[PDB]
Amino acid sequence: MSLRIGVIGTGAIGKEHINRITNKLSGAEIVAVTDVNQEAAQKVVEQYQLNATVYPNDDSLLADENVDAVLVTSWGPAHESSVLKAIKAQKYVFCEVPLATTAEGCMRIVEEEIKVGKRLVQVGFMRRYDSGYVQLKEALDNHVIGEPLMIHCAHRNPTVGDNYTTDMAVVDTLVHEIDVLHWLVNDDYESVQVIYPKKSKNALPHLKDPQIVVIETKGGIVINAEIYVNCKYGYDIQCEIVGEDGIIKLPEPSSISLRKEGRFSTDILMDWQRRFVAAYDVEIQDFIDSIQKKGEVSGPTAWDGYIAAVTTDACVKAQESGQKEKVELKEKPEFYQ
Amino acid sequence: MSLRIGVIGTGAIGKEHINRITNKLSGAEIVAVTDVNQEAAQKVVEQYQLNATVYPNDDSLLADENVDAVLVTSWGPAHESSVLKAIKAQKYVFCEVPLATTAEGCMRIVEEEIKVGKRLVQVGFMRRYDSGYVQLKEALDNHVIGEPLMIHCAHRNPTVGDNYTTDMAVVDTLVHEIDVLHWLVNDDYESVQVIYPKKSKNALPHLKDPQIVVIETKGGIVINAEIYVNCKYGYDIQCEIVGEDGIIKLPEPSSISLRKEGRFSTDILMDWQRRFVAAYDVEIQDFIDSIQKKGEVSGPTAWDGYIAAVTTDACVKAQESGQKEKVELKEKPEFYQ
Amino acid sequence: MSLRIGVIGTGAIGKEHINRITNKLSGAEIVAVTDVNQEAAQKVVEQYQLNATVYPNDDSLLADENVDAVLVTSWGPAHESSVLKAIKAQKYVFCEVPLATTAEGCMRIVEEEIKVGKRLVQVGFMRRYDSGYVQLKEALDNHVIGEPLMIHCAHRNPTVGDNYTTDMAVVDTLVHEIDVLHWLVNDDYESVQVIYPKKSKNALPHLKDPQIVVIETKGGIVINAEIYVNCKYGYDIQCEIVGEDGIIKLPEPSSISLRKEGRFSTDILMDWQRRFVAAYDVEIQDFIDSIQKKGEVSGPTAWDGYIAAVTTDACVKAQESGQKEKVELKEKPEFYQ
Amino acid sequence: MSLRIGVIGTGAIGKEHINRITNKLSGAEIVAVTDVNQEAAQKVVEQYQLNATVYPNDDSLLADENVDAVLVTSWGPAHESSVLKAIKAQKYVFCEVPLATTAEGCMRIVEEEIKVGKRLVQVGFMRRYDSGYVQLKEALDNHVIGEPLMIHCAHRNPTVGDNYTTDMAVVDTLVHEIDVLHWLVNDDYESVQVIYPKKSKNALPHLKDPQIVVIETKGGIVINAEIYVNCKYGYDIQCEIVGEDGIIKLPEPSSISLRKEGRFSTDILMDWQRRFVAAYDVEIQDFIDSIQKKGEVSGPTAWDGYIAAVTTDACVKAQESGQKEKVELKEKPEFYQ
Ligand SMILES: NC(=O)c1ccc[n+]([C@@H]2O[C@H](COP(=O)([O-])OP(=O)(O)OC[C@H]3O[C@@H](n4cnc5c(N)ncnc54)[C@H](O)[C@@H]3O)[C@@H](O)[C@H]2O)c1
Ligand SMILES: NC(=O)c1ccc[n+]([C@@H]2O[C@H](COP(=O)([O-])OP(=O)(O)OC[C@H]3O[C@@H](n4cnc5c(N)ncnc54)[C@H](O)[C@@H]3O)[C@@H](O)[C@H]2O)c1
Ligand SMILES: NC(=O)c1ccc[n+]([C@@H]2O[C@H](COP(=O)([O-])OP(=O)(O)OC[C@H]3O[C@@H](n4cnc5c(N)ncnc54)[C@H](O)[C@@H]3O)[C@@H](O)[C@H]2O)c1
Ligand SMILES: NC(=O)c1ccc[n+]([C@@H]2O[C@H](COP(=O)([O-])OP(=O)(O)OC[C@H]3O[C@@H](n4cnc5c(N)ncnc54)[C@H](O)[C@@H]3O)[C@@H](O)[C@H]2O)c1
Ligand SMILES: O[C@H]1[C@H](O)[C@@H](O)[C@H](O)[C@@H](O)[C@H]1O
Ligand SMILES: O[C@H]1[C@H](O)[C@@H](O)[C@H](O)[C@@H](O)[C@H]1O
Ligand SMILES: O[C@H]1[C@H](O)[C@@H](O)[C@H](O)[C@@H](O)[C@H]1O
Ligand SMILES: O[C@H]1[C@H](O)[C@@H](O)[C@H](O)[C@@H](O)[C@H]1O
Repeated sequence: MSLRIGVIGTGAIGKEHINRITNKLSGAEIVAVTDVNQEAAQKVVEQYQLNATVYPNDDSLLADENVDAVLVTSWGPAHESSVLKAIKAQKYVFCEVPLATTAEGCMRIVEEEIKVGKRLVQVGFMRRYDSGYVQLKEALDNHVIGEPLMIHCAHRNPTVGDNYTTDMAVVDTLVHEIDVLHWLVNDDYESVQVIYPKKSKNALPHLKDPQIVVIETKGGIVINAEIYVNCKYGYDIQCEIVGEDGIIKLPEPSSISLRKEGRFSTDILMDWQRRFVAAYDVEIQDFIDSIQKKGEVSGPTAWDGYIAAVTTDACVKAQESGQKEKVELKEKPEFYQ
Repeated sequence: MSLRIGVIGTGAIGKEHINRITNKLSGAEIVAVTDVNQEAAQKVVEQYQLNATVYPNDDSLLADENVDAVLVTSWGPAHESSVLKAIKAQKYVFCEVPLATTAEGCMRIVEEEIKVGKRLVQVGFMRRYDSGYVQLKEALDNHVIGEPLMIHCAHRNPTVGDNYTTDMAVVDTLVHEIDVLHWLVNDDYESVQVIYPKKSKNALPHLKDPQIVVIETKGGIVINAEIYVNCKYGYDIQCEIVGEDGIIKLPEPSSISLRKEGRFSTDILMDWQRRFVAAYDVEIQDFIDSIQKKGEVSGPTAWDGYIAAVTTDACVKAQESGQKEKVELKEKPEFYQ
Repeated sequence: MSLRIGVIGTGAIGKEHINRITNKLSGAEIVAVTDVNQEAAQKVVEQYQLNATVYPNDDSLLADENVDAVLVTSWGPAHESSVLKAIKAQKYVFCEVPLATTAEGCMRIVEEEIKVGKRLVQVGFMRRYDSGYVQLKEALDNHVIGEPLMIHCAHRNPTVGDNYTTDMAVVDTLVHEIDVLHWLVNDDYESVQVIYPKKSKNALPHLKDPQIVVIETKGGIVINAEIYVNCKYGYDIQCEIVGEDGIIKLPEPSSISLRKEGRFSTDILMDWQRRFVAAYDVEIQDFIDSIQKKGEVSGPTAWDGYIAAVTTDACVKAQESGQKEKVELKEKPEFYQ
Repeated sequence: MSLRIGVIGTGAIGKEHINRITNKLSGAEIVAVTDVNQEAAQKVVEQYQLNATVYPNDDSLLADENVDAVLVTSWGPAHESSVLKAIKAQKYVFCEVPLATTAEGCMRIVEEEIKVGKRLVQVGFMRRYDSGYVQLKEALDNHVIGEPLMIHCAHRNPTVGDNYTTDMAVVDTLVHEIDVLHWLVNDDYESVQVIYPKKSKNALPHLKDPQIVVIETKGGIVINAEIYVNCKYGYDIQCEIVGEDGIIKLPEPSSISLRKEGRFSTDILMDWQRRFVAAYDVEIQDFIDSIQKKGEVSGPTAWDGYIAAVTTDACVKAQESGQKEKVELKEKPEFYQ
């Protein structure tokens, strides 16, 4: 008896989730899609031979009682709207980042879920299902390196478009680190501070690139985090955690080594999409399985999406100030531990 | 409209395929299982909450017209029997290695499939779906290193049981290399030759371990291949292909690096099962998808299973002779290219 | 016709230079040693079978006209005294770090050398002769990665003594990075800023360990630099330079890899002395050779020692202030380019 | 009081030893050189500003009582002549490989040294002084991986000249492995067997390239050894030793890693000379030091040179026969352990 899923937002990553659920995972199907370009969410239904109803809007989709779960995977701001609706409609919502564009918007969503008595919100912070990050998590839980003291990490991308702006670096990009990092160390962030190095020749004039970002936590962990999205050479994610008695570090994507013309190479990816393909799969599948065999969602909480929003805000605030901004977090509700 | 699958042989790897098809892949279900220990193939139906009929034997299972595909995943010799039946019953057969224990048994199976006009036989040589081996394949197809000249490889295992015998090394074990190697280089084997090094202290008395194995091909490619199944340190697969202008080499399983107490370590697996978990998944899924969207199977042919059998035989013949045995292969039928 | 060398300061590193010059390098000998513990200098002359005169003090040694070059390898704050003397005595001075303990003390030494018309001062910043750092230098000079934008680096040590204090971290330790880094990028430092993470359990109570240190340059290069001297696992130097179009990174000390008990290890050094043994050798030898075939010294200038002093000061100033200190450098004298 | 050294054979490697002893090592000088092109030896004495006598022949040089040690660095088949002379002249001989071109020629040289009562012969098998091979040696001596069972290794070179012939592969080239390998495992060779793979496009027509070479020892260790001297990509030495409980493997030459245009490279050498530069240095220096402080030579014995000769012969015998040749070794003289 499979899980009936409605996708709100048949975009490019909305299309990747539809294709994975259709042709790759187990125990779910797409029965309902709405888009704001109604013709596109009608191109998608034909393209993946779906048996789905095309709604003009989220409301008429959440209306349908066929659907017990929605993928929210449209624009960055048109999320908070759709999520809040689906919480009251008593459906299961998987929400792609961001949870909502504003810190309070996340808070309004937390409050709703608290009422509704059980977890229906999973935030699409896929890094927690990547095997690399799980091994890291594993070791830290086992105290392998003892108490964590520093973290060094990088999020690098070959080039970006004309539509890519100085804040997107802390909003669209550094956001995943922001999630995965505190997940790992089990601490709350206590201050951000941006620092701009020399501007890159590959960066457009309207964009500040690269940029370091330093983050203290309550415990005393210090994290410097490089974001450079015009690095030209590849898409590359790096994370090294120094602890009291040792160091653990994230792996490279598996590659065949080559020996040719003087050099001993491995391979570096160019397409951000390709880097996490398998964590997407594991992540959705866990949404499904966690529902059919538990009656609630499992992954990153709606609260975790709030911490992202607060800290993303702290960042963009230090981006234009050059100062050491703060991260104030409202008390963690009992509903969450 | 899903694919209805009958598993003949609810063993330990029969159980892994059932669990993957049930809870991990898309577009198939298990409706029919038979085992020779009828109570075990009744423990399995309860354990994975299946909706399946428990048959006393293959015949009564192939009888059922619910099932259009069988997993043959029981004993090593009780394969040739079940496969040949399912070819005449006009079902789709996925067969775990070996195809059949004897070289002619593979030949009897080829002849049957040739009649039946289309490919219904996929042999479970999973290495072709491991991302490592695909990258290797990719590079060779692109002539990256030019013409292949030598191959060095190893199949190593921590320890083995009392039931593990000197021939199983070339039959159960070196068999995958034997498949994947000629797949890659696109050549037929022309001679084997075993060579025994000093016996290991970890090997039991009744077993010869390690052993090198040298294989020429028609083209002139030379392959030495180490098999050491009491290596004690881990399960480890290595393959390096030297060519005219360069060298390509298989990767290590992804690992987090650690720095602690003098050493800079990564991690090595202990459980042969864990090494290929993802190629199993991709492999089954491709059986399914290749059927529902093509009306035939895709992967390794029944012919490829024959080449395994001939060459496995050539080996065990050189195992007890100490001589340079030959590999004679009947002409490749037009039905196959 | 060999080079006649006087060692002022027959300490433990004074002794290593004496042993290398005696039994390892070419074209020089020790003919004169003074120490402040006069008995230790006589026991040294006997230990390495030298043909040398034991002076009571630097002055009587610089007096001797046998000697045309001195190694100053005495207790730290003793350097400025001895160097200034040897500049007026018109000898060649090789000075171990620091050049002098105070920024102006370096300035007094610069002014003296400017008068004396030729370079007689080489500062013992050996990192410039390590093959790793030379390869880095090479690449940057060839614009391989284009314009440098960031640098990440680490200086880690297993444990330290009771005599090791919170400033020694920026004075004895981070000092080599401070030299080698601006050498590489060809830029002057423009600001330091210390940041203290959680204190380590391996650090004594009187010591702040670890600590990050952030350094901007004039050009815009940003450098974070970790110093952790109770890291427990080994002695380890790391330096990664990110540029506009690529990344270059320093190597590990050569090691044999091992496969044993689950892990795939290389080796990490424990003794800070062992890490640079071969740069010391190359460095002294270049002092010698550069003299006998040029009539002046070659390596790091007395000026470069001044930049270390200014910047070392900037650091210890930001160490106790928690603020973003500045690095003001007097104009580079024409005598130096 | 330095060591007075006569070089017989002022060739290209004769010249490298002269330059190292003159300008790089400690406690020795060149006072006497002879060459068969007498004009080349006079031009050498001028080039390196030596204080040396130019003899017309070895005899008149060994005549001189100034010299107490000779480097024999002359054309290959010229060695046996000069060495035997210098043994009777009672001088110290450092002999570059080969010791002598024929197996009995080595035997004649062993017999002479046995009479003369002390070791004056050091064979120039430098691999024993390379830090890699020393680490390997170290581990094996400590039983890290337990009992050695197999060895895989490779000697690869970019391209060779027109003067490079199918036997030089086992004579000039595989000879160093032949020495270093039995040194390491502490065993005598018991059989060789050549095997030719597909001929390379980079190899000239008159040369068979690559070639495998399989060597059993008495103990049961099996060694396959690849020689490919037109591999085109670099000069590359690889050696992996598999043992009962683990695997140890030789390192790569230290390199800076680069990230650029899709790839994560290190560097591979092109010039065979550059690979061992530091083992040459350590090797000569140990000749010197071992003499001045022991009154005999230390390194590889004249016996070890004989084992190379026997085994080199065994190989070239299996090179043209395609058969499994044998290695018969006369009893090891008590003079040698
Ligand atoms: N977690 C990750 O690593 C990751 C990766 C990529 C994208 N994303 C996120 O996914 C979301 C979409 O990403 P994209 O790059 O595919 O964007 P996209 O432009 O392809 O998708 C937006 C689509 O949604 C539609 N739309 C907007 N508002 C809607 C609404 N209220 N109801 C129905 N349809 C609506 C638009 O017509 C458009 O087709 C973004 O929030 C982005 O941040 C996350
Ligand atoms: N491709 C691979 O890497 C790989 C890995 C593991 C196992 N295998 C293969 O899978 C097969 C089974 O492996 P296993 O280790 O799980 O063995 P197993 O002992 O667990 O499975 C055998 C089972 O089949 C049953 N059986 C025997 N003949 C039967 C028949 N004719 N009809 C129905 N049931 C029958 C037995 O009762 C038993 O339960 C073997 O051929 C083995 O070589 C392949
Ligand atoms: N650059 C490097 O790689 C490096 C490495 C290690 C040490 N050092 C530095 O080198 C210097 C010496 O180090 P060390 O470990 O040998 O010190 P040490 O304490 O072991 O020895 C110093 C010796 O010099 C003598 N001495 C002090 N002042 C003197 C003077 N004015 N005249 C004559 N003798 C005097 C002392 O009696 C003592 O015997 C220090 O500044 C140290 O920090 C540099
Ligand atoms: N072990 C190693 O790492 C290593 C490395 C390179 C070369 N080698 C070997 O060293 C030897 C010399 O190599 P090379 O490259 O210098 O050779 P080369 O051809 O460049 O020079 C040989 C020189 O010695 C002279 N000579 C020959 N016979 C003589 C004799 N009887 N008396 C005096 N002079 C004589 C020649 O005139 C010539 O000038 C060869 O056997 C070579 O294979 C060993
Ligand atoms: O949202 C994505 C992604 O998270 C990366 O930060 C960046 O490489 C992409 O260009 C961006 O659009
Ligand atoms: O069939 C398996 C496998 O293919 C391996 O060769 C070996 O490690 C196992 O023990 C064997 O039983
Ligand atoms: O450069 C070194 C290094 O920092 C060591 O950690 C310290 O013990 C030494 O005193 C110093 O000279
Ligand atoms: O040891 C070397 C090596 O094998 C080179 O490939 C060869 O050119 C030299 O002649 C030989 O001495």
